[PDB]
Amino acid sequence: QTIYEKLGGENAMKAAVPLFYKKVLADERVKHFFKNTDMDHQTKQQTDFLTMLLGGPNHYKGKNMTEAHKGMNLQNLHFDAIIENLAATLKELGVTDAVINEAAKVIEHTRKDMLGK
Ligand code: HEM
Repeated sequence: QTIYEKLGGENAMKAAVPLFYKKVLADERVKHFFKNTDMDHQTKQQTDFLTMLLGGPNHYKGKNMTEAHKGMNLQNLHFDAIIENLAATLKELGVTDAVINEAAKVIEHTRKDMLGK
């Protein structure tokens, strides 16, 4: 049983990523980072990336987390905002606190790869 299956699999991930961007794009701490970003592309990469990270099929062909955020000099508060919006998304979609916490614990290992790059 992977975290991806516990979340609801493909149809749940396809609903979660756009809801997560609706929340990120309303969040003052982070929305502006995406001003010049093709959000269709980004939704597809982030769907593939979280699907792979959370134990679903691995079709992620994008950049690593350092290259993805290179030049942005991201700060801790920006990563906390992302995790908070993803947790709020999964909660709103009906995922239990225990599964959200498992997912956040995997994603949290990426923090050192993207901050201050
Ligand atoms: C720390 C706060 C973060 C901010 C502000 C942020 C912002 C961004 C932005 C603006 C881009 C696209 C740059 C462009 O248009 O080329 C991007 C790329 C990406 N980000 Fe983040 N990100 C953050 C954290 C995360 C986290 C926690 C993850 C996954 C755990 C993630 C996964 C990705 C992925 C998969 C890409 C696509 C890379 C590709 O296109 O090859 N980011 N990020």
